[PDB]
Amino acid sequence: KVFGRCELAAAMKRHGLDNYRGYSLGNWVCAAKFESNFNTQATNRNTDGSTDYGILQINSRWWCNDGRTPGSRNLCNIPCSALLSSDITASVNCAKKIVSDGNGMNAWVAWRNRCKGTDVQAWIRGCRL
Repeated sequence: KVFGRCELAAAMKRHGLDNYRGYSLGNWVCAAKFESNFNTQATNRNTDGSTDYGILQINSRWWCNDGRTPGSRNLCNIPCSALLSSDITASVNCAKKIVSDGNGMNAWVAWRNRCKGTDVQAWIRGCRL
């Protein structure tokens, strides 16, 4: 499913992401925009053989099991395919563990390079939250 900007903002808010670990809602919407262009079905293969999955492009080397990333940990305890669902619950629950890991949202390259330090509030402007 390809989410609308405000539609995703509302879903993320409902799942407890607004201000989780100190990151305002605008940060999560910005990260999703640049990681997957709001598409739950996005996948991207990395040079190391791992693959990024879903709305928040969660990596198979540490977070989920895709059966083809040799020697990977499955820290969120879920198959990577679960992250491509139209229901963002699994992606949200796993993202919460990722962001608590120590590097915060810097774990997401697109957030660090395109969202960090920008006016993230613009991503939720106009939405009925």
